[PDB]
Amino acid sequence: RRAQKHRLRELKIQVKEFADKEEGGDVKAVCLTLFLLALRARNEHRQADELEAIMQGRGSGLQPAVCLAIRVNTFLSCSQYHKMYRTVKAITGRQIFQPLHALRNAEKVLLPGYHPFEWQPPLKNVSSRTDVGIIDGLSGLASSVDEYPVDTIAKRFRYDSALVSALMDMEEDILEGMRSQDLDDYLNGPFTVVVKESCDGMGDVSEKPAVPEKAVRFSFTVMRITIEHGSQNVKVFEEPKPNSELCCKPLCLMLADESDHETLTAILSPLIAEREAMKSSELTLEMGGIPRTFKFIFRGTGYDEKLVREVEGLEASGSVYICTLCDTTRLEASQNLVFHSITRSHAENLQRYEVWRSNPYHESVEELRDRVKGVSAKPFIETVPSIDALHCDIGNAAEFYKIFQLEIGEVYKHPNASKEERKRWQATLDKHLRKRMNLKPIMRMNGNFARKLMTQETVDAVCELIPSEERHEALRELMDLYLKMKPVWRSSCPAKECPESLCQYSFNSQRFAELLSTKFKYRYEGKITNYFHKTLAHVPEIIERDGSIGAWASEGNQSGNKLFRRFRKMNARQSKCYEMEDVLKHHWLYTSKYLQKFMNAHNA
Amino acid sequence: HLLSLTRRAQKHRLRELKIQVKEFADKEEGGDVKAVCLTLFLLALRARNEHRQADELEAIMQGRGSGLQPAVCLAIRVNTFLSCSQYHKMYRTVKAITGRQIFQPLHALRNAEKVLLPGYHPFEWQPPLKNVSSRTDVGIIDGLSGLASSVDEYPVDTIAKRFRYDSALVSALMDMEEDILEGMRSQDLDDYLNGPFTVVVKESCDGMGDVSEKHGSGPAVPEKAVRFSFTVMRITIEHGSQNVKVFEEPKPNSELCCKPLCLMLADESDHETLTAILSPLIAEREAMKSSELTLEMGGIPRTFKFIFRGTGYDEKLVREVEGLEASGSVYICTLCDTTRLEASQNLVFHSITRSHAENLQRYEVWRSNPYHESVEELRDRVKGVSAKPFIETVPSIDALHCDIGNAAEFYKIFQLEIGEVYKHPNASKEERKRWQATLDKHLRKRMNLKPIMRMNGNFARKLMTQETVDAVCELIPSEERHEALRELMDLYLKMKPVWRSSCPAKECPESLCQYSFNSQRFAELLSTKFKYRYEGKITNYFHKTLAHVPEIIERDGSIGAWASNQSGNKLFRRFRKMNARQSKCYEMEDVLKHHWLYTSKYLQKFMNAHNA
Ligand SMILES: [Ca+2]
Ligand SMILES: [Ca+2]
Ligand SMILES: [Ca+2]
Ligand SMILES: [Zn+2]
Ligand SMILES: [Zn+2]
Repeated sequence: RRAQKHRLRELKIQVKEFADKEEGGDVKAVCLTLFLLALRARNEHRQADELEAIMQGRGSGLQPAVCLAIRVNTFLSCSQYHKMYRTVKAITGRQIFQPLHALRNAEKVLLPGYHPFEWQPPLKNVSSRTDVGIIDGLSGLASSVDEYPVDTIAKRFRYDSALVSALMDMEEDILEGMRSQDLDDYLNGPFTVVVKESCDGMGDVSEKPAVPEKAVRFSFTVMRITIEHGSQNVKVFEEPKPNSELCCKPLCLMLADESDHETLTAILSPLIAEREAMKSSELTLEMGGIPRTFKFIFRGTGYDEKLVREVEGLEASGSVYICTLCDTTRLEASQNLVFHSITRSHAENLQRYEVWRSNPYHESVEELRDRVKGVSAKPFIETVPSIDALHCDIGNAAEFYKIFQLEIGEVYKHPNASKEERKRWQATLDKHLRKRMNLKPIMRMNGNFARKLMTQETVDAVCELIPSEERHEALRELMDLYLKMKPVWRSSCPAKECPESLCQYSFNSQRFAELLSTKFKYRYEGKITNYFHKTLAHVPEIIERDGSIGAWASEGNQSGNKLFRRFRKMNARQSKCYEMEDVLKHHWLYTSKYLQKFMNAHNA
Repeated sequence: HLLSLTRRAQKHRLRELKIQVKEFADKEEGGDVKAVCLTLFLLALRARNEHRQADELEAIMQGRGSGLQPAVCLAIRVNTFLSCSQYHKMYRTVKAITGRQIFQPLHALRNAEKVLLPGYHPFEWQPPLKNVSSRTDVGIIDGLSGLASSVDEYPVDTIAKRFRYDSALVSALMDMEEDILEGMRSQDLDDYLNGPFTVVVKESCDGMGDVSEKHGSGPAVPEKAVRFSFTVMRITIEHGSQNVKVFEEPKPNSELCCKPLCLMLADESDHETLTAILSPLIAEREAMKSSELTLEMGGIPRTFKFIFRGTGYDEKLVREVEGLEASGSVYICTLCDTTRLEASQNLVFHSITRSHAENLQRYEVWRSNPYHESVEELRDRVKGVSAKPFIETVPSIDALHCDIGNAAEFYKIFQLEIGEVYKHPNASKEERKRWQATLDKHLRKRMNLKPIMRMNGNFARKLMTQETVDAVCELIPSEERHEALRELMDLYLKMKPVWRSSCPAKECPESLCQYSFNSQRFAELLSTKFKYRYEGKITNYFHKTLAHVPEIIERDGSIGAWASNQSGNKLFRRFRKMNARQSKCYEMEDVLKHHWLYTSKYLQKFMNAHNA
């Protein structure tokens, strides 16, 4: 101590006077900087980084929101976190992870049912309380033996108290958006939220077999928050990647089929009641001090073709009537390929069901169905007509994979070989393509199978299998017209990212239509599949209507399905009446934005 | 301030002070700039009397601060079933938020893993260990031991991975280093001492039931797997004259201390592939019975000898691996030559007269047929040996089968005496169902217990109480029956705690003696007052309980310490599903590496150091 100072005291007084004579007498700063530069020089920056942290005076422990970010974004249990916490605290003495109770006390801020809020005018048929979280999803549907039997389980939040917490976990993101867009921070204009709604059945959830059980989630997302300052509208907040895995928030879930129509209406009726309530109101709610006012715009878009065909009240997908957007039969599509419009709203379908029920013109079913254009049920969900982006691409992939298997067998020379040539054609196709591209033969086509197979190189491989020569022209021209056509709907913002193909798309599409109708009319002379109608005829109207096609798709809901199985398999109380509380709660906590701001700390 | 400046800027500022301190460092100390910078900066902080930063920086430069030495975070990763990438998520998040590298990165964690697996330490064998390779660093080798998968050969579709026996034995000896040093400190020997230590090692192989991960669709297939494992049970040493116990393993039939040696996805009853994969391990175990290990734990060379005991085989598998008849044999006990008739007759006096050498001799007698007898006189010439024995086993019992056999005799004794069948010897089966139904309703009405068909542990324990026989005894008249059943129940509760002791030399030495007395009294009363229970049927459990208990107690020293339900299958599924690769050839490598690394004593020390 004193003696070891006395060993090197000559340097001590030397460096001391050196620090007084030039650096003034700030001995501590120049000596610590000397130790930093002398310890970094031997490449041991770990000690220097922690020593800079201990001189800066930063705490060793963690805030409970960081601990909750760790416990949710890593899928630990609530019993293994206790293991990690107790032995970290025991080994390094000072605690770094918080205990479980201060974690759950910091959980209740981020769920629905914590904040005060009020509507103006108050909502009809909706309760006025502010502090309800997870309710039973059956909505008091009575289960006595005298009535209709039910056995499903469902949980949900309210709709308004979900939107309140979903707005106040992104308070920082709209405040920084107002700062970066040259607006005054103390503003309380009528903000408009744009909410994209999505619902998709995700069956085969069960774990054991011979009894498959299914499930249905109903979810939403925020997509654009916009204030009207002065005389213009500005995008205060915009979504980075809309159809992402972790930016759609769960709102209701149930264990039922997508086709059990009575149960599905019994659960999704109160949510549509609340949604139709909050379309003529203003939510006043504090956003950093002063209260602000929100007004919502709902677009229900993230439905696949079967769900959008069922709840909007149409005939099923194998109909004579194909388009959910227009009213033309499939025998009318193959003649006029691209000149259609969009004329299937929701209220039009509701009055057409009223026409079907009343039968006011006194005519039989064969012309009444033609008069109402195949509407034969009461539609009960307000949805906008659109096309998807995922299932469209997978459908086009399987369709010209089938045309590859057709063109191997040379049907243009002689038709109608029986169903024994075709299995050989399939075998030679996937054997050849596995030989060249190493693509394993898969029954259920995915999107990655599309991303590999939709390639000019594989076209050249099947060209090396198909005998003739002009078929290479009639196949390669088709494939590069399709590859030119794809990124106008695959893109998330094709108004600015690919504004070349988007302007050349009409010419590029009608040329494709002509090449399908001339050199391929041995398949498309009568029938045509649904997705070649949507991709060809409508998308230069959906672009000018909305913008993207890829942003308004169910890829988030389709990507979230593993989180159901994982959360249920590792984090649940195993009682089937609490078991859907916990899956919903964890899937709420996962896709918060206040927690993903911590797991991107290293990016900052 | 000078604090907030860039390191290039700070370099340009104090370049001359750096020149002066480095020139003093090589004009006085000879260029040890870090130590003199430590002294000057530490004293420049210490002069302001802020000792807290001095203690914290001392703990840093020692390394005892908030550091988490990589074995600790390896223990965290492997004992809470984290993956690899999710650990990387946790590490980069806590490092970016806190600023200091508190969790260690991946590659340092892998380098701290390689020390604990086999294939790190050098060693040698003082006799050079015939038919065993002499290299020191083989890890996981293919468990089939170079079999023939050729199509012209025998068909084989199993997957096996294993370590070598001597390599895994070296690693399991080197993993318990500090525990053996603290062992000889606690008995007050030197902390440096050459050998030889005698290492008593338990041997065990048993099945694992199912492992199928078939999500749903349809029941894909069974897929039964089985492992081969061992346990460093105790370690002794002598100092000239007297042995002394430097290590004793406290929880013997645990799950944390059963180190895996071989894993195969083969059925237990498939005999050929089982003995195919087990034969190299038996070759190495017969190799190391006559050698010496040189091992360099405390900086000095020490010598190790070994003793192997195979007590960890279940009773269905000791009758297969030693060559007895499988299940329906008249020869029931796996220690003596007693037929089922004499085991029904001579209840108490028996002695253990089976081994491995005379079993091999009896198999050769069955093969050679040296007396030209018929098949039946051959069968009672060799006392049940039909197959060729190939694993030296030392079989034993465990307490659950003992008191389950006692309860399954006592339940039928109660049903028989409750209806006075000793005077009415010819009953019909529905009358036995009637007696059973009266006993079931009366026991649920008096003791409030739901009876059941299959007999398990807690039901067999709580049925054998004094209040149970004194509650059922009022349903039978003729109080001679009451006092006789009272005497028999008192005899049973006297005979209970000897195999409920785990060390009966220290628990109950009074009841350890006169076990022959109470056992002969049990036989004399069960054949004297109950001279109607002889239906020619006696289980093997009741025989081993009544006859072969004191020979086992003098043999090993315990009863339920050298034996063995569902504890491994959950661990196998947890390691195969969460943290493993695919491809069926790396999959077994990863599950064997994790099942080795989970069961160390080093990592368990760091894990349950919270309640020290
Ligand atoms: Ca679907
Ligand atoms: Ca789906
Ligand atoms: Ca077993
Ligand atoms: Zn249309
Ligand atoms: Zn016996």
